[PDB]
Amino acid sequence: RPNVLLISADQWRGDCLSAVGHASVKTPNVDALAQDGVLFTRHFAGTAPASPARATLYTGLYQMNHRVCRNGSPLDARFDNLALAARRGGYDPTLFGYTDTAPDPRGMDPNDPHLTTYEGVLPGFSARQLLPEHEKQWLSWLRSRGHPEATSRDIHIPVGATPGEISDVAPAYSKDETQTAFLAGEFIRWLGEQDAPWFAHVSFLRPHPPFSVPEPYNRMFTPSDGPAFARAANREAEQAVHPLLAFALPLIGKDSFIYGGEGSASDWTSEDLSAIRAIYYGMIAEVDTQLGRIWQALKNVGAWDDTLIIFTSDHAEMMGDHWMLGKGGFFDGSYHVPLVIRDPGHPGGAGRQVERFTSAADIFPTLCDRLGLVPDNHLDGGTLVPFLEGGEPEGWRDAAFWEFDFRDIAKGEAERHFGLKSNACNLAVIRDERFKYVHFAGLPPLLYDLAKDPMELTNVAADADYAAVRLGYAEKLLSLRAQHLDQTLAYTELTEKGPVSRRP
Amino acid sequence: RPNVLLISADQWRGDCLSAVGHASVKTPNVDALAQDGVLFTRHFAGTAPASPARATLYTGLYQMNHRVCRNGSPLDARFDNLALAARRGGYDPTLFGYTDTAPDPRGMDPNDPHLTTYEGVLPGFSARQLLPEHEKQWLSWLRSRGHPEATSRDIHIPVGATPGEISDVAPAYSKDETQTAFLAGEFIRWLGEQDAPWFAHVSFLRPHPPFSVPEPYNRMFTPSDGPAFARAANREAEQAVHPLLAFALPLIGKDSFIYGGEGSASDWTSEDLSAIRAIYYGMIAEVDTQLGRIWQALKNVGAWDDTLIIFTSDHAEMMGDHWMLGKGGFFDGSYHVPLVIRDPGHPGGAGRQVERFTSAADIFPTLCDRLGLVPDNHLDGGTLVPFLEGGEPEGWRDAAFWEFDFRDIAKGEAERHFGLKSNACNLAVIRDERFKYVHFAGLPPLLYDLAKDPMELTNVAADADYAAVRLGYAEKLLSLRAQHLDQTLAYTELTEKGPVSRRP
Ligand SMILES: [Cl-]
Ligand SMILES: [Cl-]
Ligand SMILES: [Mg+2]
Ligand SMILES: [Mg+2]
Repeated sequence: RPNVLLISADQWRGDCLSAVGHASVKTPNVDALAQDGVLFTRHFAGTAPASPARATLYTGLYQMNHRVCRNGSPLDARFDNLALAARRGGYDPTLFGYTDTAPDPRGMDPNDPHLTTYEGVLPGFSARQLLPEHEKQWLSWLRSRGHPEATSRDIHIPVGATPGEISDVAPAYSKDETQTAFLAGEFIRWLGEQDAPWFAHVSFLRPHPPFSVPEPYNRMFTPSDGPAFARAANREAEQAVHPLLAFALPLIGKDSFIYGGEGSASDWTSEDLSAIRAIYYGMIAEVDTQLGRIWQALKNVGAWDDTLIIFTSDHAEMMGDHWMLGKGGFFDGSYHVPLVIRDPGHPGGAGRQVERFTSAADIFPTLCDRLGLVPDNHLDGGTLVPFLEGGEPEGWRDAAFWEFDFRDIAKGEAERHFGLKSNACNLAVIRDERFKYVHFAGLPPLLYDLAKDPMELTNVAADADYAAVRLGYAEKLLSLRAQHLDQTLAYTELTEKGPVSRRP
Repeated sequence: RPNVLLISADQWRGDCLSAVGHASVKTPNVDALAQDGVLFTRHFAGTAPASPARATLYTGLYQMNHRVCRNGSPLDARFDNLALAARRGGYDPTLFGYTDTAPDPRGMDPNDPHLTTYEGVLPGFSARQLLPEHEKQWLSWLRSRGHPEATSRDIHIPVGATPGEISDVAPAYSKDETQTAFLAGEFIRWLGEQDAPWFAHVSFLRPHPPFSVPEPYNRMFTPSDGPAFARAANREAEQAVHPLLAFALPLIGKDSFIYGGEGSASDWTSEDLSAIRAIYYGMIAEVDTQLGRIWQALKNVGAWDDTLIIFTSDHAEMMGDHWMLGKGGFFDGSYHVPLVIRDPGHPGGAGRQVERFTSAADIFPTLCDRLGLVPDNHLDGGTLVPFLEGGEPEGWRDAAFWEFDFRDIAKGEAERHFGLKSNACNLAVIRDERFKYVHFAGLPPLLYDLAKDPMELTNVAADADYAAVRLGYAEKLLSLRAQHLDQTLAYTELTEKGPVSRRP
């Protein structure tokens, strides 16, 4: 019955929405969706980076169940997902962009090109417009628009600017020529062809790096603007808190954030990071405008009040916090993501803001509930429908839970550095309103008193006065571990009258 | 190349072997196997009751991975096991007795009789002689031996004795007519037909209850004999230690231990339990005799020095300890099991006794190593081959690990009583030489100082002086949970050159 529109925009911070009180950041179209919908203020990714993070999103599972530890980790073919379930509800789930699903290699022919990347399409989606890392479909679209220069990703370098340098200058393409504008247009054309209830997933790359954007967004924000950075006085002191920080922070490269970047991101100053943030803030504004354009096209076709809109991000961005750029680790900056759900079918909950901890694992259970679908296996998340109704679900979680795995199957760098097996190269986070407890399978734990230290700069795990707090969170995490074991078959019992099952 | 003989005898205590220094118990044939083999002194079941315990044994997985929680919990069809692997090594794995495998109901026709019981056969085994709970095959064999009275399981009631009463009188059948004597004979006939390397699993019911045995075993031991019972002064003080004990202990029924038993086992006195133990000790002797008959049969055909023998039990028996009878819970009595491996291929370890912690989860990895087989998925156990070689494996575990789940899918009794969801009706045990830490997903934890309290009667979890010990074991258990997550696909990374994998 309703149309479903799942919109994701990569690497977008949960605190970077004007609707949540950001000083600098301007998100009017997200705000507009939240005015008529439910905004989730404590929404966390299941994990990081893109492939592990998206496996939570699409399967409704914690990394302890989906087992997608890194970009390139296969996702078991046994797992149900929102695309496959959508089809059991009579929809044809359609993709615009990417899912970053490494397929299950088992049984697949060794010569199959699908075995060579993590940039595969999630089973169940029908691809209308694909757009991988190579962006060849966008480049060819630019060529058809009068850009014979659009022959490579080099087109991302701002006009006249030095390759690999932070620049406020706009690239050769316009604001109506970004990958965002391209994908939105492709969605809008497809939307025009619809004559029945539709299911679409639009996956925008931006505000994910390279950090370059056309006019006006490039200069829309001043480097001096923006909130304080949640960081230690210096990089050395920051890294001294935990072995993982000492290992990971020096390895962050410039190439990952600026097109043509060379060397360590450690060579960028507080000023350089502030300049990057100004561009990032503009990039968020560019995606927001495109969302407005999507809202209008929905109204124009008369879909607006028949469409369940879910806007979110896979994982977020550190953006200078803790002298870091990118995703991964255990800090809030990398995991706290936006979530705005506009359900015209539940007007009761319109205008509301939810302060209960929510997970990316909750999206698939929400869709199942709302669309009257039954998942084919255990799910880790819970339905958000009671929050959309304007109420609160019974037995809801009281802390955010997420995981991060830093194993290296291909090169074994982290394993050699730490002197650990690949199965001990991980952490689990339990985070509520007062504390953050990080447990590492093979490194020391971390405990942050968010009341005293909201910036997470003081590890109090070894302080004797926090010993009982540390023990409490360790045992809470132990119950979470035990409760989230796979219940796919464990909720069934074979009796004399045949199988008997329980509903979660 | 070698023959494989996996022998299991249900509900046999690890301390009940004369080779380990038991005062009363007489196990000469197990001792004889151990004299020429490796005996494992700290061997623990992966879990209990029979179906959960056997899933660890056959799949080399901890319950956190196989998810077989209760008798009736399905075992996922995706899992590899010692019988499927044996076929990949050119063997025809043959079964005598039972595996207690509830099949994966998915895709199976709802009218299939296999969906009505947990007493299914493990995939990969070819059944030579089946013997389920109904024992109809043994009853018909008795009829053919001149027992027209053998028309029902009533034949287990001792001659003249009152049904449901502890009796040291022998039943109508002889020592050469037990289920043990029947199955051993069937194995011996099959053994004679072998002309190539063979793979057999002989699964004996005894010393599992009803506690009745023919002459001489019935009176071979005096109730007054036997070691001290590891129990509190009374049942009430026992049950007061933990909510699970207060729930479970009153529910133990007489029918589960004596044929025709009625009412609670709480109505049995210290004397009654000592009488039951005397019969149990005799039942162990009856099984040991049949092992000697098997060892002779192997010598007679010339297989003895070409056969890898693995003798063990699925789980143990409480046998009066903690005022309990049967299996389940968290006490040692229910999980410490025998393990004797005779490998003629490794004479370098013969006569040896191993004191490191071993698991039922280690059997399948051991067979894979020894027989040059590769498992099709992640395994939780480790190869015991380095111990058979006469050495020690590098990076072996410092503590025994086991789990127990008490959910009730069919009736929901435990769930209602405790006010817990089915996913929270479980515990995990971490047990070393000095401490036992039992964490419950939804009940209070337990901490036993085995150095001061080897009988497990004093819970010190709440004592402020043990706070750091409690924290240490909680974080150690957290590390295990993270390391034992499914690595089937997580040890693979999809690269430009295709898949790249790591070996555990
Ligand atoms: Cl600032
Ligand atoms: Cl062979
Ligand atoms: Mg991403
Ligand atoms: Mg058993």
